[PDB]
Amino acid sequence: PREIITLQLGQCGNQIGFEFWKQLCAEHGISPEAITDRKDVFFYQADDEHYIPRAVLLDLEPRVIHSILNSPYAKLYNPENIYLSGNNWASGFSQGEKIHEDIFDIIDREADGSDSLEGFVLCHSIAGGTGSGLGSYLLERLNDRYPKKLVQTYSVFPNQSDVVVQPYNSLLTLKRLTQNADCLVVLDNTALNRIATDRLHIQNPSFSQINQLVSTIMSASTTTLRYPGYMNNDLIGLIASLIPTPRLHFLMTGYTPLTTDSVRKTTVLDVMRRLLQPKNVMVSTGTNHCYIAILNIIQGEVDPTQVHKSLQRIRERKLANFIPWGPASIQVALSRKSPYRVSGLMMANHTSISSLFERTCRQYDKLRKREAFLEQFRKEDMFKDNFDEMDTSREIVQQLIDEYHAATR
Ligand SMILES: Nc1nc2c(ncn2[C@@H]2O[C@H](COP(=O)(O)OP(=O)(O)OP(=O)(O)O)[C@@H](O)[C@H]2O)c(=O)[nH]1
Ligand SMILES: [Mg+2]
Repeated sequence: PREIITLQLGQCGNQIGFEFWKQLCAEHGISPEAITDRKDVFFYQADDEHYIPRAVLLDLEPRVIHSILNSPYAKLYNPENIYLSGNNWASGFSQGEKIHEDIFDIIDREADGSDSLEGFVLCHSIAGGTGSGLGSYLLERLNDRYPKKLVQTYSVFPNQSDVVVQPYNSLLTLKRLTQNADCLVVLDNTALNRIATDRLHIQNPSFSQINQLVSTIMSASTTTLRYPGYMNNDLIGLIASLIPTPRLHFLMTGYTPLTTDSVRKTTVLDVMRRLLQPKNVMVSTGTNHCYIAILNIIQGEVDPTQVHKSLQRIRERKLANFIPWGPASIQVALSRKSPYRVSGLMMANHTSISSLFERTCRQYDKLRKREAFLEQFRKEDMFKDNFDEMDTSREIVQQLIDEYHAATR
């Protein structure tokens, strides 16, 4: 009975968000407006026996939000939750301070509506301006206006440019994602593509097509909260299981049934089996590294006897290389689906996730060791360098994540 409020920022933020609410709606049998599962967690009971999502659509430009509003779901969202006011993280981190008040009026209100709020989900992108700039700002404010309230995020990492400063905004955000966020579901645009392109066969994969994937995961990873059971009914119940120590709290995901249309047999076996095949992992990396915990959420019929049998085959084929300094264990979670074949979702805190952070700095340093485009960011309270404060921090994240693969740990 724990509520979750969702903050959607920037195009990226608000587009994976649109899809997100399109997906959950389908499941809970809600129409683009209104109507045993737990809807409360993500929805609110309208003053007309109808439904509306606990979502805050924030953007610094009208284009994207009006597409949603001039769409089939315009009637779903809570009108007073839609806010509209730069390209730079500085410009984004900026206006937030400017829009602060106007924003929390919507944030604190939904914050009231909830009786037992757990925390916040922030959909957004790391590159870009608003998502990172405004988003980093919120992540700092949220960490004060609500100190106990947990914070998770679905952060979209850029593909592999055409922004020029992605490596800037990105570092400046990864910081606020390291210390001002409890859980960090990492969505790698590169990885999303490969799939869309490969395991789907689309030469020029669009964002709609790409976001269709993200919705699936954004959707699956929250099934145990919406079709609740005895164990795993708190968001903190999931994250806790995936985060032994702080900082190290960046996860990577993956889904099994991705294509086709018949097979001879598809059991939970080849479902857990594939979730470890990196080809299905939505992140890009390039011995040593190992998982720090693994979760698998299977939907539909399963009979927990078969599951023990699947783990064993893994233990002997050594398919999963876990940490050396502790209990190598993967958690399964047999969740339901909505009343409308198997299906599996993996969420892991794996070491090589440091790879993306590394891939970002090298780009940063390079662009930094030339004082590149520093003219636009230094255009508002960047009369020195918070930049350095961030790099160092991010380096810490790469330091512990690697140090995490050492038996010493
Ligand atoms: N998966 C996914 N990635 C996206 C989507 N839209 C943008 N991105 C990525 O996210 C970044 C773009 O953020 P937008 O550019 O979407 O948002 P911020 O709002 O950029 O920009 P400004 O408001 O102009 O400051 C780039 O790294 C894009 O590759 C989307 O719908 N889905
Ligand atoms: Mg934008």
